[PDB]
Order: sequence, then C-alpha cells, then structure tokens
Amino acid sequence: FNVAHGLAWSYYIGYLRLILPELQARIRTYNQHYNNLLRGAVSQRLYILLPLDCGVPDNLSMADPNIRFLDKLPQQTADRAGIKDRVYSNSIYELLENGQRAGTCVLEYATPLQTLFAMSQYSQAGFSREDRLEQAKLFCRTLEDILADAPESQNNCRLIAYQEPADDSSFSLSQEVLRHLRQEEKEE
Amino acid sequence: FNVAHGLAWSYYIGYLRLILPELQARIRTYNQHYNNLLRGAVSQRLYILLPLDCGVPDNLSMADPNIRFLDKLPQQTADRAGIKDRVYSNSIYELLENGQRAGTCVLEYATPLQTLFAMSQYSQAGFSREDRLEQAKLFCRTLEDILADAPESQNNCRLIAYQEPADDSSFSLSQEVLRHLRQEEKEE
Ligand SMILES: Nc1nc2c(ncn2[C@@H]2O[C@@H]3COP(=O)(O)O[C@H]4[C@@H](O)[C@H](n5cnc6c(=O)[nH]c(N)nc65)O[C@@H]4COP(=O)(O)O[C@H]3[C@H]2O)c(=O)[nH]1
Ligand SMILES: [Mg+2]
Ligand SMILES: [Mg+2]
Repeated sequence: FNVAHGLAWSYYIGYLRLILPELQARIRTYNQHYNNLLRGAVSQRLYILLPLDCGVPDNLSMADPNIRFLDKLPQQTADRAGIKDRVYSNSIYELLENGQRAGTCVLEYATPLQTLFAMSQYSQAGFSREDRLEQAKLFCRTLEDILADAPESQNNCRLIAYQEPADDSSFSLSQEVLRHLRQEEKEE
Repeated sequence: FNVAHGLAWSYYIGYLRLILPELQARIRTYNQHYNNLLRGAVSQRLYILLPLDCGVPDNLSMADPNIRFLDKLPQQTADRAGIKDRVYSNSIYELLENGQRAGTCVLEYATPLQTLFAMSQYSQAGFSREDRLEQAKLFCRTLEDILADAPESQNNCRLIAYQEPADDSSFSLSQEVLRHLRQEEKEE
C-alpha cells in the first residue's frame, strides 16, 4: 500500500491544521512569561525533523546530546471528539554548539515517519521494509505540497529532511537544525 | 488512494498499542480515588464509536444529549519523540436513559473516521466523497483484524460500528452504546 500519502494528510488535518494557526501566540506567551529577558529567543516556527531513514528515537537528546530539552510550550486545548479539552504537546529545545547555547526553538520529529518504520515489521502492514525509504520520501513530499496550499502555513513551520551517509557518521543533527535557524535569521 | 488501511495502522501503532495496556490501571485509579463511593461503575473498556457515515461531531453531547461528560480519565504521559511527557487524553461519559444514569464508561469517536470525512473535501486528498463509505468500512475492518492479533488487546476496548437509516432518524446513539455495556455486563 501507499501509506506516506495518507499519513501526511492525517498529519496535517489532525495536527498542523489545528495547531499552526494558534502556534505563534503560544510561543509569544512563553517568551513573555518565562523571561521577556535573557535569551528569550524562542524561534517563531515549528521545526519538524524529517529523518528519511525513518529512524525516530523517543528522546531527542539521544539522537544528539547537543539538543537539550528546555521547557514545554504552553498547552493547547481543543474539544477533539470524542475527547473534551484534548491536550496538544510541543517541546522546546535549545541547541548547543561547542558548549554554547546557539539557539532555542520548538522542535520535534514527525511521528508518521516513526509509525512508517514500525509498520514494516508487521505482516499485515503489508509494505516491505525495503519500501521504507520511498515511503519516507513520499511523505516529506506530500507534506510540502500540502503545506504549499495551506492557508494556515503562513510560514509557521519549517520541514527538515535529511539522510545520513552510509559510509561515515560525521553528521550532527544539532548542526542541521542550527543551519535552518541561522538561515532564517538572515531570511528574517 | 486506499487510506482506511493506513489510518487504522497509524491509529493502532500510535494510540491503541500505547494506551490500552496502561488503560485499565488508569480506570481503577479514577474509580478508587473518586470513590469508592456511589456509582463508581466506570466500565473496564475503551469504547470507540465507529460512525460508518463518517460524521464525527467534536462534542459528543451534541450527537446525543443523553451522552453526558463526567470527568477526564487521569492523564497518561509518554516521551513520544520529539515530544517529552506527551499527554494522552481520554474522556469519561455517563449515558442517560429516561433521565436515569444507565452507565459510565470511557468513550470516544475514532478520529481517523473524522479525518477521512475531511479528506474528501480536498482536491489533492485524492479520494472522492463517494468513496467515504467503503473507506469507512475498510477502516473498522482493518482495526478488527489488527486488534484480533493485538497482544495488547486483552479485551481492553470494544469497537462500535453503526450506520443510521436513510429514511428515519429514530436512532439513539446512547442506546447503541448502552447495548454493548449491558451485553458485556452479561460477561460480568
Ligand atoms: N506533538 C504532537 N503531535 C500530535 C499531537 N496530536 C497529534 N499529533 C500528530 O497528529 C497525528 C495524527 O493525529 P490524529 O489525527 O489526532 O490521530 C491520532 C489519534 O487518532 C490517535 N490519538 C493519538 N493520540 C491521542 C490522544 O492523546 N488522545 C486520543 N483520544 N487519541 C489519540 O492517534 C492517532 C494517530 O496518532 P499519532 O500517531 O500520534 O499521530 C498524530 C501525531 O502525529 C499532539 O498532541 N502533539
Ligand atoms: Mg486531532
Ligand atoms: Mg503517538
């Protein structure tokens, strides 16, 4: 089956569509209340790590020690049937560079990529572990094309797609994330 | 595209697989702390409303006035990358019969059916509004076949699939839900 397509659409409809519009105000609140001082500096976008290899560790610090958990973005509450006042969780990380706090932003993996990885295990899934990669590529794809026409995506988030070279492991996830942050500084 | 399949699998992998094992203990706690007084009576299963017509209202009371929100099942917390301590929300409803509290259980719609309904709107979704029904049927389907081999589903939840007659509107959702409760009471 072609799943990447459906998961991208479920992802947007049940999450991005809902949270992105109310996202920036939530960021602003954290900044005002927590400091309105010192670093503040929480970036204004939702950052979605897109590991093409579909490897998604539950603790972000594990993938890279330089990615440190700061706080949790103030809850969002919504009556998502049948649930009442259903909580939506985002986590705030600060990226370290040579022991220096280089940036602070709302950051997270794309769960759909993780589910994709898990699905290949199951017999009835039924898409081979081989198809994990193309499925991964189709996902980031569909999202871009979805977010392109997203009235909500008034540049509220930035996708971060990456694959780590097979031969060498000199890849720094924090570095990848920092690039986008800095670039958007020159951009913004 | 065939989406019902992927959404059923995402649903189980990212939700049911995770919460069902820890579900009953959460139920016991509400019963124990809140009581052990008066009704208690929270049922021991997760109830998933499966409207084949794919109509999923955000407020459960609206669908049926006799379905009343009681409280919220104690939070579950899990490090769901990239999120840390990601909250999982379930709501407890008590069903009314002729002004009488007939039952109390954890109850909710299947969000995937709601997303299915929303997808048909979009141009790129790729699937006609016509296909909403077969997509709905394939979803409840896949879930049953998924939950059948679910090591986790040690009878922790019961699916409730239903479609409302086209000619007449004498259908009581609370009645449908009560049936399953009583019938399982026969399980005792
Ligand atoms: N950081 C973050 N990301 C979020 C949140 N909610 C949704 N997402 C993203 O939205 C995807 C699909 O959301 P879904 O439509 O709600 O559909 C969900 C929903 O139907 C069910 N589900 C998941 N979590 C909960 C929950 O906490 N409570 C209830 N009642 N159902 C849930 O699992 C389906 C798929 O779950 P997912 O695999 O998790 O995948 C979720 C997840 O990738 C959130 O609160 N925080
Ligand atoms: Mg949702
Ligand atoms: Mg999940």
